Amino acid sequence: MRCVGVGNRDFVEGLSGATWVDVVLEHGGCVTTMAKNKPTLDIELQKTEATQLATLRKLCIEGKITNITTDSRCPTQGEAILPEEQDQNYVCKHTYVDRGWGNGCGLFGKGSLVTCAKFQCLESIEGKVVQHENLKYTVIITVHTGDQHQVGNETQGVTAEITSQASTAEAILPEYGTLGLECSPRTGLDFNEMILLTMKNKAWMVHRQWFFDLPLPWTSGATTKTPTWNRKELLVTFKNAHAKKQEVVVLGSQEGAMHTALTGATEIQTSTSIFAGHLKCRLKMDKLKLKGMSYAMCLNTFVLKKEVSETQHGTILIKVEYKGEDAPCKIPFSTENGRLITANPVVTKKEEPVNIEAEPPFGESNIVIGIGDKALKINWYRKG
Amino acid sequence: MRCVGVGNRDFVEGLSGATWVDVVLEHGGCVTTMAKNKPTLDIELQKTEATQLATLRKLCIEGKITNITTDSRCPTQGEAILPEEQDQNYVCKHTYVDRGWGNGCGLFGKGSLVTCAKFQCLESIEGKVVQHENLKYTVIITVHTGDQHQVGNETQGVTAEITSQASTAEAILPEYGTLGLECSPRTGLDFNEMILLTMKNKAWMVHRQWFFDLPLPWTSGATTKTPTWNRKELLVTFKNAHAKKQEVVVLGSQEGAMHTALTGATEIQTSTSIFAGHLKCRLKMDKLKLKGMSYAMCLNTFVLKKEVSETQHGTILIKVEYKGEDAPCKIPFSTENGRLITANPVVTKKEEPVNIEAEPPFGESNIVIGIGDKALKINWYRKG
Ligand SMILES: *[C@@H]1O[C@H](CO)[C@@H](O)[C@H](O)[C@H]1NC(C)=O
Ligand SMILES: *[C@@H]1O[C@H](CO)[C@@H](O)[C@H](O)[C@H]1NC(C)=O
Ligand SMILES: *[C@@H]1O[C@H](CO)[C@@H](O)[C@H](O)[C@H]1NC(C)=O
Ligand SMILES: *[C@@H]1O[C@H](CO)[C@@H](O)[C@H](O)[C@H]1NC(C)=O
Repeated sequence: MRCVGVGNRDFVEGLSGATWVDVVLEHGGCVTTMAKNKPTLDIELQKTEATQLATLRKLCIEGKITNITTDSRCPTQGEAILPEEQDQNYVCKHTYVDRGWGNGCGLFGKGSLVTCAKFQCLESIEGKVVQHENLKYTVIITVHTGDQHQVGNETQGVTAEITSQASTAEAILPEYGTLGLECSPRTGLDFNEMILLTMKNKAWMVHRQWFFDLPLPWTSGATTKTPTWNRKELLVTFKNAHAKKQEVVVLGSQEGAMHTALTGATEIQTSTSIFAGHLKCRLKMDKLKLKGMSYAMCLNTFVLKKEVSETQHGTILIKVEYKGEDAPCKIPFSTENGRLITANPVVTKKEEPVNIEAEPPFGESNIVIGIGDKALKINWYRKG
Repeated sequence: MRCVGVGNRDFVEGLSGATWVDVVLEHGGCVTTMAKNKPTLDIELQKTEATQLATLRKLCIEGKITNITTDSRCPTQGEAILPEEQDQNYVCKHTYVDRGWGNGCGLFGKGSLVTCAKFQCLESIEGKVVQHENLKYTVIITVHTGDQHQVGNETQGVTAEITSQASTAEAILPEYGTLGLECSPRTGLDFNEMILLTMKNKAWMVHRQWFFDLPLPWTSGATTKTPTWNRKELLVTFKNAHAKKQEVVVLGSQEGAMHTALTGATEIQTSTSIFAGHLKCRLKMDKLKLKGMSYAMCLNTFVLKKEVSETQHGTILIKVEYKGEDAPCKIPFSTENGRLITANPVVTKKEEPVNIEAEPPFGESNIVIGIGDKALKINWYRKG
C-alpha cells in the first residue's frame, strides 16, 4: 500500500489466466498491479542514476586577473614584445598610443604598446558525459499485506536494480515468493546529444552543442590543479579609449547568467545524480504465492478502528480490528461490480489491525466484513 | 603646445580680419586656433560632468533568503494562510500536495500548502536621472608661449567652466590678456530618454525604458536602510516537482549578466561622473594681446638644443637656445607657403630654450632662425 495517497497512480490488471503483467513506470508515478490468486503489488520507479561520468570540457564562470605587465616602444622602434605573450596563462593585447616629446620620445607618432594579464579561474562548471551503458534504474515493490502501518509508508518495500546489462532480475518478496522483472531500458533520448552540466550543487541536462557554444573560457576534461584556459578574452577586456592608456578588467561572475540560460533545461537533483526517467517492465508472478489462501474464514467479529475514507481514485480504505482467537484467518468480505484491490486480506495477529483497499461500485453499496449476525456492515455511497 | 603630440588635432584659423574663431571641441580631441596678431591657442574639452543626480529606481542584482515559514492543511480544511503573506518583505507561494493516512490526514486528497521566504537584497544597482540643466563643461586653454617644458605638458593651462546657465565666460590668460568663450551647450541627446545606470564602481548611459524593463526586483529611488522590494519573484523561485515538497531557492548574482547586457551601451568613468561629449564655442580674442610684438629682433645666435622632429600633421618642432644678452627679443624666422603655427616666438631668458612649431611647405625648404651670417640654417624635406 505504498501508492495509497499518491495522485499519479495507475491500476493495471493482468490478462485472463496470465501470470505476467506489463507495466510502465515513470518518475513521480505509482502503479498497482492485480492478478487472480496473486498478491496485489505497488511498484514504483524510485530513481534513475548514472554510475560513472567522464568530464568532456570544463568552463570558467568567474575569473580574476593578476601580475599585469606592459611594454611600450617609441615610434619607428618596432612593435613591443613581452615574453608573457608566449605564456598560456596570460592574455595580451597590442595597441598604438600617441607618442612625442611630452611622453618621452624624440619622434612624434604612433608608438607600440602591449599589455599582458595572468588569468586565474575562481569558479568553474563541468560538462560530464552520460552513456546509457552505465545507467542504473532502481525499482521498489510493496506488497498489499494489510500491515498495520502499511498505508503510504515509504519505509517498507523490496528494492531491485535494473541495468542495461542486467535487464532481467529477481526480487525476493518475503512470505510471498519471488517476483520476476523483465525490463527493457529504453533510452528515451540520445545520450551523445545530451551532456550533464554541473554547477556547484545544481545540475542540468543540456544539448552538447549548446554546452560547447557557451561563451566562456574552456579547458580539457582532464582535471588539473593548474589548468590552461582557452578563449580567456571572453572574460578579459582591454580598453583603450583615446590612445593614451590601456586598462584591463575582468567580466565578473556568470553564475546568474548561466541560471537564466538554464531556465528551459531539465534540472537534476544533487550533482549520486538522479534523473527523471521511465522504464517498461514485464512482471512474472509465476513464483509469487498468496500467503493466506489456505487459511480458514474468520468466525468472530471485526471492529472499525478508523473512519472509512475515499482515495483520489474512488477506492476506499477500511481499517478493521479482529476480536477473535482463530487468527490467522481469511477476512470475510462481500458487497450488497464491487471488488477488492487488496487480494486475500488476512488477520495475522489479533492485536494488529488490518488495512483493506476496496473498489466499491458507484451508488449505494453495503460493505459486509465478517460472517454471521455479528458482522460489520458499512454503508457507502460512491459519487462520480 | 598642449595638443602637440595628440593625434586627433584640428587646426582652425579665423577669417580675414575677424578677432573671433568658431571651434567645435569634442572628447579626446584638441583644437589649435590661430589669428593674425593673436596668440596661438590650444583648446581642449577636458570633461563633461553632471553635478547632482536624483535616483529614479533601484534594482536588486543579488539577494538572499531568510526566515522561511510554511503552513499546510488537510483536505477539505480550506486553504492554508500565513500572516507573512501580508508582510511585504516575504515572497509566498500556494500549492497543493498529496495528503492521506500516510502523511497525517484522515482524508485522501489534495491539501493546501503555503511557503513564505523573507527577501533581503545583498547587492543593488541604481538608475539616476541626468537633466541638461545641471551639466558642467570644463574647457582648458593653453597658449603657445614657447615655454621650455610646454610641449605636450598637461600641467599648465587655464581652465574655464561653461554651464547651460552660464554659457558665456571669460578666461584670464596671464601675460596675454582675456579670452572670451561664447559657447552653446547643445544636448546631443534627449536626457529624459537616457538614464545613468550605476553598478559598483562602473557606470553607463542606457535607455529609460530598457532600464525600467530590466527583469530585476525594484524599489523607489528614495534611499532607505530597510527597503521594500517589488517583483521579488524575479530572483526567488519555488519548486514543487511531484506534489510532495516545495523548496525555495534564490537566483544568484546577476552582475555578469548586467555586464553582458551593457555591452552595447556607452560607458562612463567612475560613478565625479565624467561624460564623453561635445561643445561648440565662439572664441572672442579682442581682449587678447600678443606678448612680445613690441620687442626688437634678436641680434645674436640661436643654437639647436634638440633634433627637429615632425608632428603627425606635418608640422615641425624646433627647440632653440639663444646665446645673446638682448633678451627679451623677437626670434627672426624665415623660410627659403612656409608659415608658423606658434605666433610671435620670443626669447624670455637666455638660459631657457624656446620651442617653436612651424608648418614647412612640401618639398625641400630651409629654415632660417636668426639674422646675419651666424644664423641657424636647418634644411628640411616634407614628404606627403
Ligand atoms: C606575481 O605578482 C605578485 C605581485 O604582488 C607577486 O607577489 C608574485 O610573487 C608574482 N608571482 C607569482 C608566481 O605569484
Ligand atoms: C512505517 O513503517 C515502519 C516499518 O515497520 C514502522 O516502524 C513505522 O511505525 C511506520 N510509520 C508510519 C506508517 O507512520
Ligand atoms: C529570523 O529567523 C532566524 C532563525 O535563525 C532568527 O535568528 C531571527 O531572530 C529571526 N528574526 C529576525 C528579525 O532576524
Ligand atoms: C611640465 O610643466 C611643469 C610646470 O612648469 C614643469 O614643472 C615640469 O617640469 C614640466 N615637465 C615636463 C614637460 O616633462
